[PDB]
Amino acid sequence: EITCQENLPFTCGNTDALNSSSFSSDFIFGVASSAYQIEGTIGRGLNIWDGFTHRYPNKSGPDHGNGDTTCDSFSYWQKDIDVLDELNATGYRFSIAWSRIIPRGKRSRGVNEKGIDYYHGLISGLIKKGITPFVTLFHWDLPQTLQDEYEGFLDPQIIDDFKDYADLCFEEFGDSVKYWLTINQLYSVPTRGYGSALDAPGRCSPTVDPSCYAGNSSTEPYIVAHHQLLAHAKVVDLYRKNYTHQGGKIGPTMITRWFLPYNDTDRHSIAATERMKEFFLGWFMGPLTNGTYPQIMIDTVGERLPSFSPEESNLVKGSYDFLGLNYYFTQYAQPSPNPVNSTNHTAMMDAGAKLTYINASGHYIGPLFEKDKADSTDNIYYYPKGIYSVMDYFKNKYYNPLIYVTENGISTPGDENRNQSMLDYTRIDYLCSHLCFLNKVIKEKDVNVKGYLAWALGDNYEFNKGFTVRFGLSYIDWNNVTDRDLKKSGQWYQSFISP
Amino acid sequence: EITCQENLPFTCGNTDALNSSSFSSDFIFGVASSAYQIEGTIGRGLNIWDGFTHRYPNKSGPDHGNGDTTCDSFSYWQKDIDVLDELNATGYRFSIAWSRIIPRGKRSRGVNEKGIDYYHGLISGLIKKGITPFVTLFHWDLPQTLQDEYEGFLDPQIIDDFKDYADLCFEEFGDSVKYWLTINQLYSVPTRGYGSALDAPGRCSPTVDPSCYAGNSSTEPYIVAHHQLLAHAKVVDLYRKNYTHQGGKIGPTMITRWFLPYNDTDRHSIAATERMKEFFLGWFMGPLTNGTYPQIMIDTVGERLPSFSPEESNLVKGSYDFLGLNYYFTQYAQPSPNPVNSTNHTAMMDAGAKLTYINASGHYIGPLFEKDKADSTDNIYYYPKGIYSVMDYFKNKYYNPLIYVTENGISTPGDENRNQSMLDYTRIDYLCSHLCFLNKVIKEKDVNVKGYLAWALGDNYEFNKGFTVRFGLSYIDWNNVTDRDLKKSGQWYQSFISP
Ligand SMILES: *[C@@H]1O[C@H](CO)[C@@H](O[C@@H]2O[C@H](CO)[C@@H](O[C@@H]3O[C@H](CO)[C@@H](O)[C@H](O[C@H]4O[C@H](CO)[C@@H](O)[C@H](O)[C@@H]4O)[C@@H]3O[C@@H]3OC[C@@H](O)[C@H](O)[C@H]3O)[C@H](O)[C@H]2NC(C)=O)[C@H](O[C@@H]2O[C@@H](C)[C@@H](O)[C@@H](O)[C@@H]2O)[C@H]1NC(C)=O
Ligand SMILES: *[C@@H]1O[C@H](CO)[C@@H](O[C@@H]2O[C@H](CO)[C@@H](O[C@@H]3O[C@H](CO)[C@@H](O)[C@H](O[C@H]4O[C@H](CO)[C@@H](O)[C@H](O)[C@@H]4O)[C@@H]3O[C@@H]3OC[C@@H](O)[C@H](O)[C@H]3O)[C@H](O)[C@H]2NC(C)=O)[C@H](O[C@@H]2O[C@@H](C)[C@@H](O)[C@@H](O)[C@@H]2O)[C@H]1NC(C)=O
Ligand SMILES: *[C@@H]1O[C@H](CO)[C@@H](O[C@@H]2O[C@H](CO)[C@@H](O[C@@H]3O[C@H](CO)[C@@H](O)[C@H](O)[C@@H]3O[C@@H]3OC[C@@H](O)[C@H](O)[C@H]3O)[C@H](O)[C@H]2NC(C)=O)[C@H](O[C@@H]2O[C@@H](C)[C@@H](O)[C@@H](O)[C@@H]2O)[C@H]1NC(C)=O
Ligand SMILES: *[C@@H]1O[C@H](CO)[C@@H](O[C@@H]2O[C@H](CO)[C@@H](O[C@@H]3O[C@H](CO)[C@@H](O)[C@H](O)[C@@H]3O[C@@H]3OC[C@@H](O)[C@H](O)[C@H]3O)[C@H](O)[C@H]2NC(C)=O)[C@H](O[C@@H]2O[C@@H](C)[C@@H](O)[C@@H](O)[C@@H]2O)[C@H]1NC(C)=O
Ligand SMILES: *[C@@H]1O[C@H](CO)[C@@H](O[C@@H]2O[C@H](CO)[C@H](O)[C@H](O)[C@H]2NC(C)=O)[C@H](O)[C@H]1NC(C)=O
Ligand SMILES: *[C@@H]1O[C@H](CO)[C@@H](O[C@@H]2O[C@H](CO)[C@H](O)[C@H](O)[C@H]2NC(C)=O)[C@H](O)[C@H]1NC(C)=O
Ligand SMILES: *[C@@H]1O[C@H](CO)[C@@H](O)[C@H](O)[C@H]1NC(C)=O
Ligand SMILES: *[C@@H]1O[C@H](CO)[C@@H](O)[C@H](O)[C@H]1NC(C)=O
Ligand SMILES: *[C@@H]1O[C@H](CO)[C@@H](O)[C@H](O)[C@H]1NC(C)=O
Ligand SMILES: *[C@@H]1O[C@H](CO)[C@@H](O)[C@H](O)[C@H]1NC(C)=O
Ligand SMILES: *[C@@H]1O[C@H](CO)[C@@H](O)[C@H](O)[C@H]1NC(C)=O
Ligand SMILES: *[C@@H]1O[C@H](CO)[C@@H](O)[C@H](O)[C@H]1NC(C)=O
Ligand SMILES: *[C@@H]1O[C@H](CO)[C@@H](O)[C@H](O)[C@H]1NC(C)=O
Ligand SMILES: *[C@@H]1O[C@H](CO)[C@@H](O)[C@H](O)[C@H]1NC(C)=O
Ligand SMILES: *[C@@H]1O[C@H](CO)[C@@H](O)[C@H](O)[C@H]1NC(C)=O
Ligand SMILES: *[C@@H]1O[C@H](CO)[C@@H](O)[C@H](O)[C@H]1NC(C)=O
Ligand SMILES: *[C@@H]1O[C@H](CO)[C@@H](O)[C@H](O)[C@H]1NC(C)=O
Ligand SMILES: *[C@@H]1O[C@H](CO)[C@@H](O)[C@H](O)[C@H]1NC(C)=O
Ligand SMILES: O=C1O[C@H](CO)[C@@H](O)[C@H](O)[C@H]1O
Ligand SMILES: O=C1O[C@H](CO)[C@@H](O)[C@H](O)[C@H]1O
Ligand SMILES: [Zn+2]
Repeated sequence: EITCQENLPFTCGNTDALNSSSFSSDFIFGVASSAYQIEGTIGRGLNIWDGFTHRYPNKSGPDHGNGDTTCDSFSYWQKDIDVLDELNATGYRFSIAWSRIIPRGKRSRGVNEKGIDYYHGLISGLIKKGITPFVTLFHWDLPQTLQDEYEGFLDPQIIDDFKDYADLCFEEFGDSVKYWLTINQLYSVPTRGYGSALDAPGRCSPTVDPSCYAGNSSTEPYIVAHHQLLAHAKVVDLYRKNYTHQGGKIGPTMITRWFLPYNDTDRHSIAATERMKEFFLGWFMGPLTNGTYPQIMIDTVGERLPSFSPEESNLVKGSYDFLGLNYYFTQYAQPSPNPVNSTNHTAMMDAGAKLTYINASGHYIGPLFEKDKADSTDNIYYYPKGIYSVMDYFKNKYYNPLIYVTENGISTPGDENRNQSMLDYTRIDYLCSHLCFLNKVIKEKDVNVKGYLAWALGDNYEFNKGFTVRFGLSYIDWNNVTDRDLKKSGQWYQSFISP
Repeated sequence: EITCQENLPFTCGNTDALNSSSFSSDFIFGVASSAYQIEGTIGRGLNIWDGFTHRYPNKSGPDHGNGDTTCDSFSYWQKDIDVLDELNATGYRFSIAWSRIIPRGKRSRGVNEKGIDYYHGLISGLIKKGITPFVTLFHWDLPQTLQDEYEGFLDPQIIDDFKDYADLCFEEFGDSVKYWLTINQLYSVPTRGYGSALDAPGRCSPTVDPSCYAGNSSTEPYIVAHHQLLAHAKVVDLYRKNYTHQGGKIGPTMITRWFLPYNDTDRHSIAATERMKEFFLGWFMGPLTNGTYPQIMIDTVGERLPSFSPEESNLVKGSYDFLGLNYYFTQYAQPSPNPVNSTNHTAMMDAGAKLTYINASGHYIGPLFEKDKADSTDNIYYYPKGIYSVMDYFKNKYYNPLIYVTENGISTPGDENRNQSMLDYTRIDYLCSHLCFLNKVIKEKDVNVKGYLAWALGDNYEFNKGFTVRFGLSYIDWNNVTDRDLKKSGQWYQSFISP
């Protein structure tokens, strides 16, 4: 019988008690990254994260930091491989920058053969060290041209452009890459890119944020989510019909959270909690397992929710060989009004729920996950058991999928000095506490989880935060980015992997 | 009788001997700038100088500097006005960033009303201080979307997109702006952007520079020049047919140089010198005054030189109310082979001339203009009399045009410290020596020159050089860009203006 801790202090950092041998022998362990965050703009065209961070600098991070140079994994990809080799990692999740291989967005406009060669060299170097690539086709960095031509995922033109890009990636890399991810965290671009305008492209309703260049927070998140599902499904169809000879697998990436009632004896809170599961997970998992949105969304969102045609429904239903599930934290849910006629209405208000990290009797859900210096009441707290609850729910509700945990990790402040940043015991605690629960859910519930990829290989540009936080298991000095030095977390993960 | 110096030392910095009263009372004196160089990316979409400087960082400057933040004239436009007010300047030449008012390039895709308001506030603040705006519609910063859609000025689609952009600028600002410039220095984008790939967009033949993403240095400069002439002419037609009620004037900007024979008793050198005038100036002045390219270009360039249809010829011929002439230096010309079959052939080799600053008997043409630390044999030298020769030639060869000198200036090293940078006596010498010759040519040859705009108002991002050189008459500290402090040159120019 496995026991896992939920509260500080944790003791799971002792590899005598928890290590890779705790898991099945074929389980994959590694880390993850994304192209905008690590490569730099050298050698590629511009994308909407270049556009957004330059047009709206105060939304790029408090330091106005961006991915222009970052850790220069364009130049130093071999040092990333060296980190992985040092870890004895068996998987690496990275993303291809669409603007690096098709700068002009539409494939017929030409390919960047030097960009293709960059990924070929990376992929070959990973395989040569025994590392299995998990490659994300689209980690948010859409070519700027496509956003300016037709507003990217707001328009159905995105489907064919995304299909032709994927085709190119399968053609060029699929003989070596056997695990593909389509779109990073389905929920994020519709809500943050088109709803609150915290993320690129930065669209919203005028009274939500006067700085947005255009948008409608109440309708656009649904149109964009719809198109993401259709673009994903068209790419999976292409992969499974035209690249079956490669013997690989493909799936979407979901952002997962667990949700608990703010007040677990109040029926209103309990109902808000179940609504959250449907609005947050079901928005995409409904269509991916059934070809339809959840009925509560159909009922609430009404005319704002697009419909799938019978053909589209069939294309989207079952459009995965696995699910890449990112997991970071859990929230409590309580009821909140949905003012659909307010000029500041957003799609996120349609779930009729307010989300917190503290419940009605004052309990904070778990240890500190992210301190918010402008407002401490907005600090984020984590909950190790949420990864068990999420995996169990996916097995039970969503037809026992094959799952890879594609991201899991925690930041530490960018204000810390190098010595403090290297002594990242809070990261060891976060990672081990989640891995204990992950092993427990695989053993107790038989969830088909086959790998884990911690976020992040090394320090990088963090969406929305610049360089003001660090998520790496290896440290990077912003005054000289060549080296990636394992932190205490990296050193612990090395021992967990090869105990 | 006016005497002007050609060699150091100069004595024209004494305002008792040369000042604004030397010139006609209505003559305009000011300074110039350009949007990419001064504004920053805040509040605008991305353009090909963002694209090029980010994709090819070593071509942005030796320091990899770019226009991301620069002197932040988005925030500090009022400080620019304050510099001009301090100078008692009567003209300011600045450019509109197409990506600030039409981020998506094509007008039908929407306008950025906040961008329009930025220029309205600038324009109103200039007029309120008695400063006449001279506004450049296109100072190289093409929206990236247009370059990715159809390769910008490589395609004839540019004509209508440029026309619709100009229309917007005339509609919004023309009630206050009475001097418009279409395209900055016609010669530069075709040769440097599509020939040597030193400038955005960075196209060339593969063996000219392996880093170019695509191109053909032998044909593309001619196609791009052609389209520039057609786009310019369509915009002038639009202005003169639909905005005559505004009572303004419009013209192109030419980069001018004078050319002298490397050996002035050698017929081959003399012929190379006359070829240079035709290839450098005539390439555009031929079509602008006659609707046809020069016959030597027709003969040499053959099938690579596009033809104007009778309609196009008529549109381009006479398509100016004035000429904005930039002038910085002069070169000696000697013969050079034109290897049209070489894979590294460029359009610039078609003139059959090699250009130097030293003649056959070892004479350097004038004082140092730009030191080249990698190769001193590549130092640039200036020649004050060249501005007299250029203005005289334009009056004689090109039908006595109205002319405004739209740029004239000199850099000083970015390695100098603040005190050294403020003591910019070399700049006073450069500016006064050229102004002496300009007054002399207006008096002796009756050239219709009506204003002078020194380059630059303040230190900025310099195309190709980053922040490694400074051209301002006012200093900007890169660690805190708010202030613009008049240098000795600025202080001298103030006294020259109001002696
Ligand atoms: C898995 O996919 C199944 C479809 O392949 C889902 O079953 C379908 O569920 C829908 C309701 O969502 C049932 O459709 C209703 O059919 C009646 C009977 O003819 C309707 O009037 C009703 O339409 C009205 O309600 C709609 C909101 O639901 C409004 O949009 C519409 O304007 C009407 O006001 C609806 O009819 C649909 O109306 C909209 C049309 O565009 C659409 O094509 C039309 O079908 C439908 O009969 C049912 N199909 C089958 C084959 O059973 C299934 O839904 C789950 O199960 C069903 C039994 C219900 O309990 C659902 O509430 C529940 O979601 C879904 N499974 C999951 C878990 O989502
Ligand atoms: C100002 O614009 C005037 C036109 O409005 C120029 O005059 C025209 O000059 C052209 C030559 O450039 C004369 O055209 C020739 O006409 C004969 C007689 O019919 C031709 O065969 C000759 O064509 C051959 O040579 C061409 C290279 O010039 C090749 O491209 C072509 O394949 C032939 O091999 C040329 O005919 C032209 O051929 C190309 C067709 O596309 C074109 O439409 C056709 O006209 C032309 O007659 C003349 N027009 C008039 C009305 O005079 C004028 O040129 C200047 O003056 C003329 C007298 C010549 O001295 C030119 O050399 C000199 O440039 C130009 N002015 C300036 C200063 O450029
Ligand atoms: C968890 O949710 C539960 C269920 O909602 C909360 O318990 C309820 O709390 C209500 C107070 O918010 C109780 O109602 C009140 O009852 C007193 C005593 O009779 C009465 O004077 C009130 O005015 C009020 O009555 C309601 O008034 C509004 C009417 O529309 C409604 O019909 C009335 O019921 C309610 O009795 C109680 N329900 C139960 C099943 O216990 C619970 O609140 C916490 O515990 C209760 C016992 C009470 O001590 C609250 O102060 C305390 O906050 C909430 N838990 C937390 C931690 O917030
Ligand atoms: C400015 O250009 C002029 C005109 O080209 C240069 O003058 C010419 O310089 C040539 C040498 O480069 C002279 O030709 C030579 O004459 C000597 C004496 O007879 C003879 O031994 C040579 O081998 C050579 O002759 C040529 O050989 C090649 C044949 O194809 C051709 O037909 C022959 O002429 C030439 O006479 C001279 N022309 C004139 C009109 O003076 C001038 O060069 C400078 O001055 C000349 C006088 C001489 O001292 C050169 O050394 C000196 O560089 C050049 N000026 C500069 C500063 O480069
Ligand atoms: C978001 O886009 C929705 C739908 O286009 C707008 O909501 C609509 O408002 C128009 C004008 O009132 C209609 O009258 C509809 O009744 C209503 N439609 C639905 C489906 O709600 C909404 O106003 C607009 N939001 C903003 C901020 O532009
Ligand atoms: C530049 O583009 C020109 C014209 O398309 C190419 O020059 C041509 O080369 C093709 C193949 O040899 C032809 O055979 C032509 O005779 C010749 N045309 C002319 C007008 O010169 C040139 O090869 C190409 N340059 C590069 C570097 O791609
Ligand atoms: C690994 O952890 C297991 C418990 O899951 C423990 O029994 C085993 O001894 C540990 N392996 C090493 C080498 O410490
Ligand atoms: C941040 O930038 C936007 C312009 O992009 C502006 O609306 C807003 O005032 C700025 N925010 C703060 C808090 O200064
Ligand atoms: C499969 O590839 C073939 C050949 O290029 C093409 O005809 C077919 O449309 C492709 N697509 C899908 C998604 O099946
Ligand atoms: C608009 O929404 C903000 C946040 O969503 C909220 O604080 C405010 O009360 C709302 N105002 C109106 C008029 O509904
Ligand atoms: C920066 O880091 C690399 C790797 O440690 C080192 O070899 C190089 O000398 C350093 N560069 C400077 C300028 O300090
Ligand atoms: C790498 O992991 C394999 C598999 O568990 C193990 O046998 C090998 O010794 C490890 N290598 C190192 C250097 O830790
Ligand atoms: C200006 O220069 C002229 C010579 O061009 C001179 O005669 C006049 O006195 C000077 N004005 C002043 C105020 O020094
Ligand atoms: C500069 O960058 C280009 C890639 O954009 C590369 O071809 C070249 O080697 C670099 N130049 C130097 C001198 O290092
Ligand atoms: C003039 O503006 C009118 C009205 O918009 C339009 O019909 C005409 O095509 C325009 N163009 C030019 C360049 O004359
Ligand atoms: C190619 O041109 C470079 C510069 O234009 C020159 O140095 C070289 O000799 C040329 N090579 C050939 C093969 O023509
Ligand atoms: C920078 O310059 C402005 C203008 O001189 C000054 O007022 C401000 O205090 C300075 N900022 C810092 C941080 O030094
Ligand atoms: C500004 O220039 C005008 C025109 O020459 C002159 O009359 C006025 O005194 C000057 N102002 C200053 C402060 O120099
Ligand atoms: O889920 C995410 O979380 C990471 C941590 O916030 C972020 O850096 C990745 O790009 C993103 O996919
Ligand atoms: O001619 C120019 O010279 C200036 C000096 O090189 C440059 O900064 C301007 O942008 C350009 O128009
Ligand atoms: Zn940048």
